[PDB]
Amino acid sequence: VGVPPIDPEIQCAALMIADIKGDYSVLQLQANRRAYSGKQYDAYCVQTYNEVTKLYEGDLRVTFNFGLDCARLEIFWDKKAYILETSITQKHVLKIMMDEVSKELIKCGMRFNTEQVQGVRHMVLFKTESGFEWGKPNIPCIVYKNCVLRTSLRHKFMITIKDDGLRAIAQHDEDSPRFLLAHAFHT
Repeated sequence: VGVPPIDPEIQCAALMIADIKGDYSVLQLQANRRAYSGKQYDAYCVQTYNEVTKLYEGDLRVTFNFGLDCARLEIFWDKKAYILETSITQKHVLKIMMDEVSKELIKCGMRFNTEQVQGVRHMVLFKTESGFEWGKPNIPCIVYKNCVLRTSLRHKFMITIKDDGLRAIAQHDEDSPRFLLAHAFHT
């Protein structure tokens, strides 16, 4: 029958199937649908690394592909502002994308704009104790600014197996960058 879609264990179930059943079908399906990762940099955007400040300089545009859902990140260096557009609504994929964008911003020399409010009338990206969720928060929490949920943003791969079958790395072709396809080290 396959696997029902539930975010924190889809990849774990795929890896189990591929490991003990022997067919790498569900891993391929996961890679096709919701597993691309990586950092797609714009060809026209060139960054210069400054050794004095240990930070990159120059306009940068990164698209974070996560399968059917993609995250578009635009950074305005002149105004020291960023625009984050994504279609990810699930929990831990959103957490991973937030971590990646935070690391990119740290490398670029800025941080996320966080505002503590007791309620937002519109849909904003807010962080709770259970993680990151999209909606209207009526509870005093932390809301990340410059976050827009764009629903309009919505194959063969090879997999290398490590840790005796606990983590998986996939890529489009032989020259494609390596990204962590799946791993069972969840909670």
